[PDB]
Amino acid sequence: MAFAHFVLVHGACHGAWSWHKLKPLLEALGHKVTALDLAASGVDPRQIEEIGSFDEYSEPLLTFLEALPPGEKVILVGHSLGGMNIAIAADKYCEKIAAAVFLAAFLPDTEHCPSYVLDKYNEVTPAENWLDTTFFTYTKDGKEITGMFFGPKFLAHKLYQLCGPEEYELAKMLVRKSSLFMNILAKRPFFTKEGYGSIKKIYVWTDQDKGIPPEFQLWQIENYKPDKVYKVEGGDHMAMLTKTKEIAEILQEVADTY
Ligand code: PRO
Repeated sequence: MAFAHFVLVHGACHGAWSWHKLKPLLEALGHKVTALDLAASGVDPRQIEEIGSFDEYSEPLLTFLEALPPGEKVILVGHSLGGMNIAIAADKYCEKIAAAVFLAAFLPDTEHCPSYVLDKYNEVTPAENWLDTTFFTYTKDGKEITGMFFGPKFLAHKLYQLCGPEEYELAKMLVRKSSLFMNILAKRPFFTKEGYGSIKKIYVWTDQDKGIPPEFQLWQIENYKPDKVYKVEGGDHMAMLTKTKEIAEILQEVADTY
């Protein structure tokens, strides 16, 4: 077995706490694991209204990677919206990335604008699917930004539907306001082929994700073919909680390969 340094990156409205089952298992196998709160997430002291762009939302990840000592590489693991953050990170620090794992995540490309897969996602996602999610607007650095805050039924039905009530309760207690920064992402420079396009990419898709359905995950793969693909059967959106052991086995193979 090869020793790797995994950096686990949560998705919208969530935090490092999402990784609380997987991180100890990876460490027991002997790896180094970092689980970050993105800006205004988890117990990060900022609120979403102070965040003016996806790059600021990603600041803890970029800051962590800037402090990596020379020669150290990491394996990024991003879940859901976290796939966007690891694109931003790879484009500034690709020399520090052994590989990027996309766990039922958004997988942007270099050909179209960074918000491309988020645009496609919204065109194929019925608006009814958001249930009691609350949407809101704020202004930052002169820009109007639309945020969202997952509600209890959305969480129950779309993200946690295969989780026990003890994990679901943690979500009701801990989810915070977030944003996709979609109009900010529309005016952003594309992801570069030299940076983000260079790093090796693994996609792990889930067969019961009712937040990002498998057909959309598969479309993303077709749109931007990654170096390796894995399938986790029986994983809901929160597959690091319902299929923890499966994912750890996959990440061991990745670390053994890259
Ligand atoms: O990042 C996440 O977890 C959210 C869930 C639905 C769409 N993306």
